[PDB]
Amino acid sequence: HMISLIAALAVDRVIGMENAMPWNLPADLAWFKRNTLNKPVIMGRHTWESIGRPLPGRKNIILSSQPGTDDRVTWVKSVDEAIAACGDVPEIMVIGGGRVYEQFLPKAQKLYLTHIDAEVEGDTHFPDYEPDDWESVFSEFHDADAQNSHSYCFEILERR
Ligand SMILES: NC(=O)c1ccc[n+]([C@@H]2O[C@H](COP(=O)([O-])OP(=O)(O)OC[C@H]3O[C@@H](n4cnc5c(N)ncnc54)[C@H](OP(=O)(O)O)[C@@H]3O)[C@@H](O)[C@H]2O)c1
Ligand SMILES: Nc1nc(=O)c2nc(CNc3ccc(C(=O)N[C@@H](CCC(=O)O)C(=O)O)cc3)cnc2[nH]1
Repeated sequence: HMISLIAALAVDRVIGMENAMPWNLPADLAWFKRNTLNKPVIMGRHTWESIGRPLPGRKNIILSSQPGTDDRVTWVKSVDEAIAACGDVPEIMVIGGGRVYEQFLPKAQKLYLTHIDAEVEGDTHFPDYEPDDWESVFSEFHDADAQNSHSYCFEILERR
């Protein structure tokens, strides 16, 4: 049907550090929940470990080459099996991390991207996507506030 990627990117497309999120942005985690609730979410094993528990109200599908270690989620061994395990849904949400985003970007018709105005040390990056292939269909900028220590911009891109 449709595969979408959702991610939050700091400067230089940094998305992770030492298997952790290198910022605290509750408005963006709220945006993540709004856009993934009641959809299947595909993630790599490292990201499963960084989240630390099943995302409620979502079918959690974990890519790993090795046997599953938690029966509260669905474990799959390949990209194609991950997609199949989602069932017939209107939209599959791929939620990272870097290695999984790389594999699903060529398959994706939509990107939900938060651009965070934060300079951050990172060992993991969102894939380097060709801008000519993508049209911005939504953009919403927000200044920092008492709850969110960085300004940030919500964007949705659709593949041209
Ligand atoms: N800010 C964001 O938007 C965002 C989103 C997600 C994660 N992150 C950050 O990203 C970092 C983790 O990303 P990552 O790139 O290190 O790891 P990852 O992509 O989350 O997971 C990588 C692992 O998933 C499994 N995997 C991936 N593709 C597979 C395939 N085709 N077949 C079988 N197994 C497959 C392997 O597990 P085995 O080694 O078990 O085979 C691989 O080691 C963390 O720092 C996390 O905080 C940030
Ligand atoms: N836009 C975006 N921001 C992120 O922080 C993000 N993070 C991941 C991977 N990491 C995480 C880490 C924590 C939670 C999490 O705890 N979310 C809960 C709480 C929502 C909230 O705090 O508002 C959830 O129910 O979704 C989700 C993904 C994947 N895509 C993303 N996409």
